[PDB]
Amino acid sequence: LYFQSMHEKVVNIQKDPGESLGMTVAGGASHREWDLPIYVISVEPGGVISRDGRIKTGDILLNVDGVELTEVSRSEAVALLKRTSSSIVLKALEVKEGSIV
Amino acid sequence: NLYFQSMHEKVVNIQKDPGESLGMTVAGGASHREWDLPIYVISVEPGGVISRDGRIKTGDILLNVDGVELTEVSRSEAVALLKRTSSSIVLKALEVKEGSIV
Ligand code: NA
Repeated sequence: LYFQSMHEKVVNIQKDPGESLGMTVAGGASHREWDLPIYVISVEPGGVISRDGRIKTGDILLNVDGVELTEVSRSEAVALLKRTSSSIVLKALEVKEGSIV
Repeated sequence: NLYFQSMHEKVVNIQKDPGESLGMTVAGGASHREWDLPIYVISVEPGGVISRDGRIKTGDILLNVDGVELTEVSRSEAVALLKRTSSSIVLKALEVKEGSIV
């Protein structure tokens, strides 16, 4: 039996403008062999993302402020995440379960 | 000021008992909307084969098992390759070493 469970979240975060999100992201479509997701690879303890609690290391970022991240470059995705703003809407994916091997 | 990232491949030859599992859990190998999730390591069982070996980590994307490129086979075939009864398994994985802080 193959199990897998997905939870796609809409995460509304209010912050100070010029406050960073406090997470580290990697992935995207920059390289020849891959169109990878944008992964959250670290979260800074006590930062915006950390205090919010909904997005954690291992989650995938799907959409930032209405823009689906498949439609823009990794550079542009980072640009969207870095936009000066006091609120940001992120859609993220949390994957659970899997096949034990 | 810099928003650099880096990812690196690694080849891991593991010797094990034919009766023992790898001691990890894999997910992905399926699409979500317009996203194709690669097969990756979602969990590692403390003290199992993969844990004791120490080279493959949670989050590693699995590229190739025993010569078979996983993008070229079904998800279930990927899982079957990993579960093969054998005393040695060769894995090629892709690890994100560095990302962009936002
Ligand atoms: Na690409």
